[PDB]
Amino acid sequence: VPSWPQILGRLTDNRDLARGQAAWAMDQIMTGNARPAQIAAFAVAMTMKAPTADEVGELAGVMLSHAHPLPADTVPDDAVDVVGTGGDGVNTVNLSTMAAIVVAAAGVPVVKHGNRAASSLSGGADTLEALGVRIDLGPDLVARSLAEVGIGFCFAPRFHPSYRHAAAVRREIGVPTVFNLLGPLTNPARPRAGLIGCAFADLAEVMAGVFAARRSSVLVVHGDDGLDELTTTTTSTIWRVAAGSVDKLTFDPAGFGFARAQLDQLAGGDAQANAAAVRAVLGGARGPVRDAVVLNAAGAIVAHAGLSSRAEWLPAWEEGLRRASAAIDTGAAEQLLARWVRFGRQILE
Amino acid sequence: SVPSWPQILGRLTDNRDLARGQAAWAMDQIMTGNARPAQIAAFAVAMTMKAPTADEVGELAGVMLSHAHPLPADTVPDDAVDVVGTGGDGVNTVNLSTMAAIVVAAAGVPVVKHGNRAASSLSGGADTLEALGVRIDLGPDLVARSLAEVGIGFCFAPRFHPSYRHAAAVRREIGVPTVFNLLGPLTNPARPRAGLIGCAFADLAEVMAGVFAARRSSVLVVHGDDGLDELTTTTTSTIWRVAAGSVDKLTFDPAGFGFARAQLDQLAGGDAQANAAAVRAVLGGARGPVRDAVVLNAAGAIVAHAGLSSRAEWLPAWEEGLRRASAAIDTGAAEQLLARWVRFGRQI
Ligand SMILES: O=P(O)(O)OC[C@H]1O[C@H](OP(=O)(O)OP(=O)(O)O)[C@H](O)[C@@H]1O
Ligand SMILES: O=P(O)(O)OC[C@H]1O[C@H](OP(=O)(O)OP(=O)(O)O)[C@H](O)[C@@H]1O
Ligand SMILES: Nc1cccc(F)c1C(=O)O
Ligand SMILES: Nc1cccc(F)c1C(=O)O
Ligand SMILES: Nc1cccc(F)c1C(=O)O
Ligand SMILES: Nc1cccc(F)c1C(=O)O
Ligand SMILES: [Mg+2]
Ligand SMILES: [Mg+2]
Ligand SMILES: [Mg+2]
Ligand SMILES: [Mg+2]
Repeated sequence: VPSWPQILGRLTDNRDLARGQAAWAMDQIMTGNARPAQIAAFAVAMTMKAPTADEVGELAGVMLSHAHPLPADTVPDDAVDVVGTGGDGVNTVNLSTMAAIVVAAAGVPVVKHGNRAASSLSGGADTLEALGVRIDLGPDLVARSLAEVGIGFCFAPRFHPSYRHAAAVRREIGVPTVFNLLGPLTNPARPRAGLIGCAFADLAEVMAGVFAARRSSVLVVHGDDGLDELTTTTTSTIWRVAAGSVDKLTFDPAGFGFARAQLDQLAGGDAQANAAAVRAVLGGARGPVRDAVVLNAAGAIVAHAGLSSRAEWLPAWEEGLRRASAAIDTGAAEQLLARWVRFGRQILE
Repeated sequence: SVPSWPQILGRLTDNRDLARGQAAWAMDQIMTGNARPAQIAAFAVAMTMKAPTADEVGELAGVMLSHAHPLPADTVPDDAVDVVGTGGDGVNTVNLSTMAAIVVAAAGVPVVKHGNRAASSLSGGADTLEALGVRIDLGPDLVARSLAEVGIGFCFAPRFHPSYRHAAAVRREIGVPTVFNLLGPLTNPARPRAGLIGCAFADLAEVMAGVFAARRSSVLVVHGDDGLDELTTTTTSTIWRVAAGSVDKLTFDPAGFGFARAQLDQLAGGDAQANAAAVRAVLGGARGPVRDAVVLNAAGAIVAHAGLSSRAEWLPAWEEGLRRASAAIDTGAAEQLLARWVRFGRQI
């Protein structure tokens, strides 16, 4: 007999839910049957109890069942995502977006999930728009983009219309909850690999567990400086997901020859400013922004390799970094962005 | 800084006590209709799971009182008493507080009871009073008249706390008990200085006591060790005795006064008509477990009242309370007082 008092009562007692209860809650939420107060109570109670991977897996699985899918046979078997929770409160250039472009230019199909900024000045989606990339595409056109360009972008509001009740509650309460994990977990193209950033150190393990239950090849990452990206300012924590199991590691880019950068060297601005930062890096400019992009691109490439994993860790990273650097320095990344802008401009005719 | 929902909710979800004034800010937003239902719910739940402090709950109740309809000046005696609990004990008993309150008034102590309809039980104190023919819908002036002419008044919470309607609605939508469930007993709009106050939630009783301590009330905050938000007859109770700005926690055992141990099912209630029939039976002199529980709680309230003009010590105060409560039933005074109260309400 599932109900709000039962489920909320269990969470406020600090108990894990019974199997199916989180799914019931998410069903209510996604059908418009949960009142805002119920949505908010659930989000908060789940957060303070401390969600489990099974619970979050139920939320994401129900959410995905309401999402628009891409057409059959349009997503390569080895597609990767590069995306994080956001919410790190540091306001950097768009590292996941830049890395995605480089990764795609290295020959790895990228189907990227994303959204506008929530607290930062310019999110991935905003910066893409400033670059001339069409972010508003439906399933058929993202699929075509992936085939013709090597990359596609699923704009979350376009693909998850039924999440609008939850999204509004998220904005009303302001505080991060378990719902902040759902974007990265609900890419509607379901790529099987990814580099997934998590701003909340205490939730990164749960997100890893959800990918492990899917048998995805993923690195869930949290910079030890608070970034929802692999950082160059210090070490990072990586939850490596492979063969359905999770493995926690401390990662140090110094071991690959990266100098320690400062956070302000990665600082972003508005969409225009961040668009110019993308153009600078793809044009081959050296410096801390390139270093961070290359590092994160390599991470995604390593996750992709893990789909066919012989893959010793250190060699995988070495080849990842080399591939990312070549993708920029051959001009391929700059050319890929231009091809992507061109594709969007062809849609009119 | 400037207060905001993200700041306050963030602090609670980080498991931190709020800064002084933050709970009051939140409660004022809620009471003025400025908070969204999602914000109200997040706050209620986050405060509950953090574990609210006495200072925070005092801010909530104090803000809530500032928006209530007061009784007119000089109409509540200095030594008026309340008998009321959080409810939510999940046992669905007869209306023990309400019966006790009638008995207490009939013993000659002024009573101004705060109450409400049932939330999760079949018949709450207001429902039962209504079924008895007592008027539950009176405003400030007529409650004051009831108190002067009958020696008892009932403040119906929705009538005295209109601005609580947004919080009340959220409470009903989410169902789960929260810190808001403490607020009824803490916000009697007549502000009596004594009380027997039941708490269904063992972990929060102390918090409720802390709030009363900062008011210089004389209050017994009680939790039956079987879970009742009343002094129980089935086992011991925990009492947080509040007076002179301090709290004296103790374990209470009515077997020390010769009460036989009862079973919870012997105190079981029903619908409004059934619970009204139980009131009439007790007030008519019927002996048994229900009477015993009524007499115990009535004495408890009389003890709280004695703690105002505090001549008497704990034990003798209890012995006198039990005598007065028993006598109020056996001499017909309680039955007579209820008839008088019903009469008052019908004379407009
Ligand atoms: O405003 P915030 O809550 O801080 O979030 C900043 C951005 O990070 C996330 O995207 P993603 O990782 O795709 O973009 P990036 O290129 O900015 O890393 C999120 O969807 C936002 O676009
Ligand atoms: O439905 P529940 O949430 O369980 O609450 C039952 C009753 O308990 C409280 O009252 P009070 O102590 O005034 O009344 P009673 O003890 O006479 O029932 C509350 O105002 C309800 O009327
Ligand atoms: N912000 C959102 C993210 C994913 C899906 C959505 F419908 C929204 C939204 O409605 O704003
Ligand atoms: N942070 C996100 C990443 C991918 C998709 C999304 F909807 C979001 C989001 O939090 O809005
Ligand atoms: N249920 C209530 C309790 C106290 C004050 C109120 F306004 C209500 C209500 O609106 O239902
Ligand atoms: N439980 C209560 C006690 C006194 C006044 C009230 F409004 C309530 C209530 O919870 O509604
Ligand atoms: Mg990112
Ligand atoms: Mg980031
Ligand atoms: Mg009671
Ligand atoms: Mg009770």
